[PDB]
Amino acid sequence: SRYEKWEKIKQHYQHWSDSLSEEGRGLLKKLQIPIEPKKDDIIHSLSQEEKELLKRIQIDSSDFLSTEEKEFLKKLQIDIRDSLSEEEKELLNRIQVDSSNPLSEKEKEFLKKLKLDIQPYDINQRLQDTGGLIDSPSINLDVRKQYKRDIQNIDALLHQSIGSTLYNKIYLYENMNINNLTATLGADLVDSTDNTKINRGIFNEFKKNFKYSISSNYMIVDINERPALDNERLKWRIQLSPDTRAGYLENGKLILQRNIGLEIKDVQIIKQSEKEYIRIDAKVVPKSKIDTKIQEAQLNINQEWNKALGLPKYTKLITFNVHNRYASNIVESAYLILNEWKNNIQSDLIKKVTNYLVDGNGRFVFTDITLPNIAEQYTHQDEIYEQVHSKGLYVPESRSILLHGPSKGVELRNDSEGFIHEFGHAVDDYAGYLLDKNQSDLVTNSKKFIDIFKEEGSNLTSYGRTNEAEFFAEAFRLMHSTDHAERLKVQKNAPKTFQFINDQIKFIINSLV
Ligand SMILES: [Zn+2]
Repeated sequence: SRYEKWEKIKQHYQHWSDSLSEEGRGLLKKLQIPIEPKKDDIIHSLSQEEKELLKRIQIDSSDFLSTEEKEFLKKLQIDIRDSLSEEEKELLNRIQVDSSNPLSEKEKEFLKKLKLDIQPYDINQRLQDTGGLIDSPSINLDVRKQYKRDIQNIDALLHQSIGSTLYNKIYLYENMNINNLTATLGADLVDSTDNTKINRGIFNEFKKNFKYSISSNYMIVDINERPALDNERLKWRIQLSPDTRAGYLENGKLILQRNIGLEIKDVQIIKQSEKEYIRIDAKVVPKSKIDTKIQEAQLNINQEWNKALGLPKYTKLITFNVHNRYASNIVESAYLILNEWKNNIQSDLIKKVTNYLVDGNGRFVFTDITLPNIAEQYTHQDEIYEQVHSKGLYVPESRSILLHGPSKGVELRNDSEGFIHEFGHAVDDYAGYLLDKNQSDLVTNSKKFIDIFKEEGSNLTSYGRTNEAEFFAEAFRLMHSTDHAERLKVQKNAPKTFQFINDQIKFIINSLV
């Protein structure tokens, strides 16, 4: 009985629930229902020029904002635009679809600082974005301190374990949007023509490396399984351990303590009401047990690649910064990503550049927390307005490549292409450094490449138009694609770029040691 199960769990927590202070309850509600920014107040604080700018800006052309930030800005844009006449509005929509032109400098610098003013107060999101590393300097300090306060108080509210009677007598459930874990597989996991069906091949991709999971925020789970909504194709079924701490929430839910591990027991395609879903069976285990598995994998992948790249065995090159629900896939796909990397790029280029990165204590960081909360970025990027979220990043100050697993890259088939793009930036860096080690600049800042960008910059991908550095990186990525057609387009549509990049590669490989 669904209702008896509910009643029995509610009874187990009944004293706890009765004992909550009003401030205790408020905190639990805030956790569940985040506090949104006030659009009207945001808009009122803009100058007339800024309002204009915001009316006509192409938000999805941004390459530094998170999904959440982008979604809020679009809503903000609707309000600002809803006094304009219909033609204006129709034109503004018609122009956005038929062209993805890059943002102007004016547009970009405006969005970068506006970023500071559009953050919701969202405790569970803050924990997921930071993987529990809540002191990370990616938001206002005073807001940071409130989060820490709230989170410490929630931890202290959640002191009562599910206990040895209930733990093996109940399942709990969580419906999940697949994009939350993999935006990349998400785009295809549903059958293209029959969306009552799951793509069997993508399903295998999703399942094959899904062995463990981490929850860094507070899971809100259903006592009784709820029929899936629109965006929900993942249906978790979870077994707690006797010492898992939790609290009861109204309408038959538990909130679980943060920092738990999950071992994946089974992943199956199931049918509910003539539609296909993915059942995930998981068991709660100590997070420490999963962190041990991650650290062992980090040790192994470094040993393997230090040997392959001829680095000292102790070299710390590859880092797993892993804290969220698709953990094991971040870890395992790193192996595949670096395989493709070595497959598609000349061995001497890879060795020369990687040694340069190692020489500056650089890293390959594979992570499922957002890039502003990665130290290899934020320790050199103090200004939140200069902090970037995206699929990947190269940070010259730390000689580090960062790769964010859960998100999906603009016009990138997979994570391997995203890594190779970022490696393009490292090549750009090393090439420029070999020109002048003292005042070390990027080779894409040389006047020659600037001249080449002005001619061929619009001849490859839409994202390549953004600027010299991105153009070089895109050109570099396409020149080393598994697809011969893509290598050929560069040679044919951007022959000076093609030649310039091959020359730099020779210059790099031929520099003496
Ligand atoms: Zn880039």
